[PDB]
Amino acid sequence: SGFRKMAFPSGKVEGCMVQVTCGTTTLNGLWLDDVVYCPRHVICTSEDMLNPNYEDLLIRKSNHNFLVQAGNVQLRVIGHSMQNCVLKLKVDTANPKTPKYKFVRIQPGQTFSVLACYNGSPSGVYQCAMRPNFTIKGSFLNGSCGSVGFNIDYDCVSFCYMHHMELPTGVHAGTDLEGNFYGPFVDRQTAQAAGTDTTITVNVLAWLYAAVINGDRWFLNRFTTTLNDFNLVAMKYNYEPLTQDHVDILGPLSAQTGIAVLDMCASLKELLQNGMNGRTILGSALLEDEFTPFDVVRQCS
Amino acid sequence: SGFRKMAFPSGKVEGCMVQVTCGTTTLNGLWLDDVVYCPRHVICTSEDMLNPNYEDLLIRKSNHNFLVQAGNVQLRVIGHSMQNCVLKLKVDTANPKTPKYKFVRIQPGQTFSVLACYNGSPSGVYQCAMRPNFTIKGSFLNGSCGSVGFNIDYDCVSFCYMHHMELPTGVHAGTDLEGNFYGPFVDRQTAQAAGTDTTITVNVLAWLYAAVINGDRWFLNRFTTTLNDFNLVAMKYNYEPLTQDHVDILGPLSAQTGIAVLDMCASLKELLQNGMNGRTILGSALLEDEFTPFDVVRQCS
Repeated sequence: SGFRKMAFPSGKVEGCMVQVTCGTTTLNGLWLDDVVYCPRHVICTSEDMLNPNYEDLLIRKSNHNFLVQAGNVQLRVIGHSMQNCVLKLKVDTANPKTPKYKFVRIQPGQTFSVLACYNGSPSGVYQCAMRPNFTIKGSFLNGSCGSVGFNIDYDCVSFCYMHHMELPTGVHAGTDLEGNFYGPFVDRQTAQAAGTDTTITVNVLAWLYAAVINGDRWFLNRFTTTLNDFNLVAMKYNYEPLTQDHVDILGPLSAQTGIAVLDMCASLKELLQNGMNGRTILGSALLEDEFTPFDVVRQCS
Repeated sequence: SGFRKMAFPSGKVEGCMVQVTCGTTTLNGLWLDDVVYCPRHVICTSEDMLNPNYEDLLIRKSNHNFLVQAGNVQLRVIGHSMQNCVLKLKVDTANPKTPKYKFVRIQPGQTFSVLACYNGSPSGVYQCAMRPNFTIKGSFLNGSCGSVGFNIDYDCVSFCYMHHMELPTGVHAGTDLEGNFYGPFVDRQTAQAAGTDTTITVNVLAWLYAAVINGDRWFLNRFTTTLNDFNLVAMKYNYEPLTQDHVDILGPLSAQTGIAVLDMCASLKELLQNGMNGRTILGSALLEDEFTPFDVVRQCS
C-alpha cells in the first residue's frame, strides 16, 4: 500500500548530464548522441541578461568557445546552432550511455520527473506537474539551469522540460527540448507574471480514487452531482473545469473502486465548500493535484 | 527556490537490482560484487509463511535451487547462507556496475531514498524516513520485497533498508542489509503492532527553518520558550522530545535565518496549540517531519 510522490528511476537520465561553459557561465547540458543540449543564456554575461540580442551574441562566439565538461573534458564542439532558446552543440563522441529517448511537449496536468543538476552532476530527483499558468513548483537553486524533466515510460525516456529561470513568484519556468518555453515566458531578467494557478481537477479526483484504494474513505458522501453543477463549484474555487475526457480517463479508477466519477465529483464539491474539517486524506491536509490518473493507476497496481 | 521531497539519483542502485526466484516465489535482490542479497522468505511457499522454520526450510534447498535472473539469467549460485533474515547468494560474475557502497544501520529520524522494484526492475523512487516505531510510510505493492533504501552521500551508496512486509496498519517494515529488522518485527504472517508514531521534532523544526528560507514566515512569533517548556508541549501532541544535539545540528539553519532554535521552538509550540488556522507552510497544511536538518541544508544550498 501507501501513496507517495514517486519519480521515475533517474539512472538513464543521469548518464546524460554534462557541464557546459561559455566564458564564465557554467550550466548543465543534456548529451544525447553527438549533441549537447543546454539553455541559450549560456552565452550571456551578467550584464547582458537584461534584454540580450542572443543571435548577435552568438556571432561573437564560435565552436571552440563552448566547453562541455562531462566527467572529464573530451567533447569537441564540431558545430553549434540556436533553436528557439536552446543551443545544440554537435560534438565528436556520441554518448555511450544514450538511452532510447524522445523530445515531447507535454500538456497542463501531465506530470514528469525532474533531475536537479548543479555543475553537471545530478543532486536529486522529484516529481513535478506542468501547471496551467505553465510554471512548475520545483526545487531549483542557482545553476539548476539546464536540468531536465522526463517521463521514462515504456523503456523510453521522454524529455519534456529544460529548466531556465526562477520567477519573482518563486516558481520555475522553462522549455521543451526544442527550445520553446512553456507559457508566455522569455529568457530575460524582466518581471514576468504567471497567471492564476487553477487546480487540476482531474488529478484531485484521481488522488481521491487513490485514497479509497489505500483505505481513506471518510470523504465519501451519500450525494451525487452533475458535471455542470460540479463545474459551477469548481469555478468559484478556481479549479479547472471537468471534461468528459477527464471522466473517461478516470474510468479504470471508478472501476476498481466501484464509485462513479460524478459521485466522486460530489464528494469533491462538499470537500471544497465545507473543507476537510481537520482530517487528512492520504497524509495531506490539502487536496493534492499533482498525480495524474495514469500516475495513480501505475502506483496502485 | 522551492522545497520538495527529493530522492537521491537512483542510477547507481538501479544497476544492482536483480530478479530472484526460489521455487515459485519471485522477489527482488541486491547484487553487489559476487553476492546477491534478498529477503529470506524467498525460500517459503505460501502455506509456510504462517510460522516457518527457515533454517529447516533452507536444508531442503541447495545452490541450484536459487535462480537470480538479472537482465538475462547468467548468475551461477556458487554459495548460499542465511544472515539474520537475508539470503546471501555468492555468484560467479561480479557486478560490473557495482558502485562504491556500504551497509548502514540508520537511526530514527534519519532519512533515505527507496527504489521500488517489482520483478527486478526499478519502478520509481521516493524519499522515506525511519519512524520511531521503526516502520516506514512507503509505497509498496506485492513483490516489492527485496527493494532497498539508500543514501547516496559523498559518491558512496549507503544501503540501509531492505523491504520485507507490509503490516495490517498499512505501514512498511524491513531490515538493514545485515538482515536484522528495524524494530521488534519478524518475517511471519502474524499480527504485529507498530507503536505510537511520535513525530520527529527536530525535523519539523528544520522544515520550518526551510520555510523561512523559501519565504513563508507567518508562523514566526514574537515569543520564545525553553527546552523543558517546549518539551512539555511536545509530549501532549506525541512529539519526540528535543535534545541539545537537535539544537546543535539545527545550528547552521539558525545561522542562515537569524532565528534562535528555541524561538522556532516557540513558534512550533503555538503551532501545536492553536493549529495552522487554514494557512499553508511550504505547500502543506500539516507539519512535515520527514526532512532532516541535513536534508534542508543540502536542498537550500
